[PDB]
Amino acid sequence: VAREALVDLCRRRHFLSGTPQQLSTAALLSGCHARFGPLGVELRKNLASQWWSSMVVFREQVFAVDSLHQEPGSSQPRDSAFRLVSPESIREILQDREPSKEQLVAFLENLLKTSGKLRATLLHGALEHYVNCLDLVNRKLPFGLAQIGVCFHPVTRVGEKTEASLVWFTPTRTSSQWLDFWLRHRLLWWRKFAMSPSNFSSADCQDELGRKGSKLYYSFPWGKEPIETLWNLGDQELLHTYPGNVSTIQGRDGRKNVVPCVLSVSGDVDLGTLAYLYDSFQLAELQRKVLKLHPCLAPIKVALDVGKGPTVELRQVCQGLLNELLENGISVWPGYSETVHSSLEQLHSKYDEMSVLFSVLVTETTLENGLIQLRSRDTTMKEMMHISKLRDFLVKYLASASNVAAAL
Amino acid sequence: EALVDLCRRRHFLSGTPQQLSTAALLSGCHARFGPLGVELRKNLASQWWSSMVVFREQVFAVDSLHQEPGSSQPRDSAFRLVSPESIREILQDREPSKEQLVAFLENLLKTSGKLRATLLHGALEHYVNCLDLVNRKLPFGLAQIGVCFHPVSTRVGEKTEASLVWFTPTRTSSQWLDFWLRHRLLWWRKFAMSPSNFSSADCQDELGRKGSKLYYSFPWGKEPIETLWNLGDQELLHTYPGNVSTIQGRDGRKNVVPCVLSVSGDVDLGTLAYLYDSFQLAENSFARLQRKVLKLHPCLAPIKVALDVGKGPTVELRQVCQGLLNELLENGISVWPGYSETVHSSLEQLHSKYDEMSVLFSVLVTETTLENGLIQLRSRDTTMKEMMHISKLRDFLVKYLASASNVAAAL
Amino acid sequence: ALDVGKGPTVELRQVCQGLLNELLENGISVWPGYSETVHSSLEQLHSKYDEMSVLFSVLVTETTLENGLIQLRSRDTTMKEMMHISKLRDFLVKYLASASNVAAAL
Amino acid sequence: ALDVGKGPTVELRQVCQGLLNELLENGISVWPGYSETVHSSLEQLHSKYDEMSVLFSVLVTETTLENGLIQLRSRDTTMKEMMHISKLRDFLVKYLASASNVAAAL
DNA sequence: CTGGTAGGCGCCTACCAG
DNA sequence: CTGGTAGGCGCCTACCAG
DNA sequence: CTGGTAGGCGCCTACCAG
DNA sequence: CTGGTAGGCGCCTACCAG
Ligand code: NA
Ligand code: NA
Repeated sequence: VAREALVDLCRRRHFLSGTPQQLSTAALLSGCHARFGPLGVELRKNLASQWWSSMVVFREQVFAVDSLHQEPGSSQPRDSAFRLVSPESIREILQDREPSKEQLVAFLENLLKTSGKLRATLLHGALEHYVNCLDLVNRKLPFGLAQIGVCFHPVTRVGEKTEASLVWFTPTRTSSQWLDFWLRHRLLWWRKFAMSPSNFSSADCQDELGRKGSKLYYSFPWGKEPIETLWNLGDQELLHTYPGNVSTIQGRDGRKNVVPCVLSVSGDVDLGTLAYLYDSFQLAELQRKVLKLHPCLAPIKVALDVGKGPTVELRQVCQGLLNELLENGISVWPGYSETVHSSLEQLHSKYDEMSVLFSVLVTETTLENGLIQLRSRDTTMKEMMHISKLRDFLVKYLASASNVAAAL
Repeated sequence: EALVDLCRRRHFLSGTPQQLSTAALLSGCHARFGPLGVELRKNLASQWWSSMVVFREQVFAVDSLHQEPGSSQPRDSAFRLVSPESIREILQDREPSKEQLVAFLENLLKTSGKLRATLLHGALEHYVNCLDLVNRKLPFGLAQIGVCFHPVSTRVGEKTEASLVWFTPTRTSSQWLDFWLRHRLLWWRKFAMSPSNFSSADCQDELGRKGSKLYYSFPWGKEPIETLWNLGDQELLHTYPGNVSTIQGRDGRKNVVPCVLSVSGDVDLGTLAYLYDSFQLAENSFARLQRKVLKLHPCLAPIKVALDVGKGPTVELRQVCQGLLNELLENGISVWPGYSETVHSSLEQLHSKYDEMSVLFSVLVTETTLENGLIQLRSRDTTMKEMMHISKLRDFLVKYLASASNVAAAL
Repeated sequence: ALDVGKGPTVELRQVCQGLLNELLENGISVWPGYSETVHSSLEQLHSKYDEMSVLFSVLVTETTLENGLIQLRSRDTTMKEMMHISKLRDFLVKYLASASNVAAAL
Repeated sequence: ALDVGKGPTVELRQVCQGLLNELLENGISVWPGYSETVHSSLEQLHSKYDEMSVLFSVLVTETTLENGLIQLRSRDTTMKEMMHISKLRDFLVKYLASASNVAAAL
């Protein structure tokens, strides 16, 4: 009942996309379809932008890495990674010449041995770029490699999920404290944008080899779902990536040459986007459906609309106002450009369901004294302010909101 | 080539020397870019999204999977996605026959999914959902930046594609295609040192559909970096078979089935183009001497400022750099923390490194800075040094990047 | 501003006339410093043009008669640069077109 | 002079507005006749521009929205010509430059 | 305050002959 | 086809209701 | 393993050369 | 100007007995 209204709202306002069968909980968690619509892409884009800011830009010695979605194939038993086969190579044996029974078995056997596979994590990409980045940092430990990309997980169907990975290379001497540092840092990052930060929790975990780690969860209406995993992998994966002389992969821990310990920090950006959508849905006031996404994450910051007055002159004021806001990094919904006229009540409900932070109305009064009508999403309050002050207000509001979360 | 050697030394590119050849870089069979190359491509994708989505009317974002539904097209060369468990279910469960093996390969060629080659179908499948968003008002567009997969003469290569699928009535289809062609070519040239190396040429497909391709003049010859097509309405009807009323748009007051325009650019090859375009053999002083310097456009240069310390108390100097680094980062200015490096470098060694890394400005904090607040500022393009108060550095950089972003908008 | 350096003054000033004519035909104001016959040092000449707000100073020398390279000096940066005399017109029209569009945004 | 013909006035005025901005940025004086709301026949409109000594009259029509062709009328010869709208800027700049170079030879 | 509406008059579409 | 008016069409103000 | 000094280690500033 | 360097003295490492 309540969970059905949110997905219906996100589908109506184009946060999500797909048929009703693809909008179920199990279908959204699998990731077997393009889950997000235009608003959902921009929200995830703002979520990935905030991740990159707090994990790369303002972090010391964290660098970017690019890796292919494909990894070299091998014959490890039960790898489950989908293999990449050329359709011409299959047609090159069924149409070129008449094959034999023994030749067909060798073709399927060579497929499991040589064909590439889709990546499941971004860990291997960072391990393969470790040596190249080691020269960049002058072999000074610690440092990290970060990347945001789509990974592939088996579900007969294939699922795609956007992973935000940070692979931290640290000495074993301080490996436990860096793992604890990132754990507290990642959990504060999820909670600073949340209306109910208590729904984001953490729990320790171990793998088969007893390596200690921790996972982050969000409390969905059906239960907790893991959104981020942190692992203390040690130095096992790094030695297998570079077999041979360890001197080529040894880092400098102050004055000691040590093979570094690898920390894997992997977060689900797609599932986190759904988490904030559930976190933002609240019924307030007479009840109203309003999504209160954090101002740094809300895809649309301001909406421009016209009221009573000369339509040509009013749209010219909106066009110039839209350009000034876009030139200052403020996303604008050009409601004035829509040919379908809407009432203020219908307009306020649409923008509240689209998580639009502020609604602006340009009227004939604006053409006389320059005053526009400003409506807040969170407080429903209307107020009159001069159009020349709108840019500074929105810029300072977004700057203030981004800095309140930093102190938390 | 001295540039590929330079880009590998400064971590614009990555890979062994065998995969750093021309044919290997064009195939895209390996992760080509290093940390600086990723940031350059990221700034190129940001500038693309700004001039193609943000400041364009009725252009919206679209997300699509890397997989497309499989079918039995004979001319389809896209790599297929096969479950490895289904392969072991026929080679290990029971002893198969020849008829069972052929039926397995035939069923996979008809049902197994395939990796996408373009972003066109992803926008076509989201056309109806976005048509309701615009209240059926034509024209509008769907844009997406993602990695596509291309077969290589078997190995498979990956290339980042910046796609814009424009839905417009056929009445104005030819003029919208000409509009985007001029807009894309001006976008490439505004960041280029030699804009004449970016050219355009008309082309046609198998069915005679008119289009245009953009090229960059690499040292070995022109290479296509962007393709524009006037596809008509063929792909849109095959995507939505049935009643055309569900896909009809509003051309002013007339309900018509829109014409599809595809604008796809190669982001990976475009970064290689700007790396070749930025390399020049300038001279810091002809009469005491050439220098290898990459003059990437300020909007594209991955590192805007570099911070280093000079003579003076190292503790106090690094505290000033840390506070200065935070102020620049908080204002969207990328900073290279050269002061945090433990290896000491001379100014000449430091100037050549920052020039090869295309760092726009080099700042040196010295004992003088602790006395009167003056830092040393060096320009990448002119190699000139200047004393400037540290309180004015942020304003100078944000206005320099603002000016640079405004001449390119006027060109 | 156009001036001559070391070399035969007759042939160097003839090159300056053709260069001045090409610049005037493209709307570029030129100070014919080469036509002045009084003795002047480079320090006095640079101080004169910098105080007259001359954007660029060009010097035609015996090198220009051999390979076509002239000496270009910037007012703002005092930086000297060697460029071919045939490319001077393109450099000036692009620099002046850029400055008008830098201030057009502000 | 810029004017609109048969077709959606709103769409045609947007094309004329963008064409006027490109011509003004290249030093070409434009008469924005498209901004007038009162109807005037082509005969009445051409007689006004001839009396105003307007060198060329341009007409943006529905055909311009389809293939980009505009109608160009010369003042001296009263001849109509169809040319692509992207070539109007290059044509006017060279025509004005040619007239100035022919008069310089007199 | 806000939306639904009726109607005068100028702007604009598109008739409709050559 | 093309271009001139005839005439349809939508903007804007004012009144009203809830 | 713990802690208090003994002793090494690196910062800082004058020279010197190119 | 700038880089290479030598050395006095306080900061810091890590000796080395309990
Ligand atoms: Na009509
Ligand atoms: Na010690």
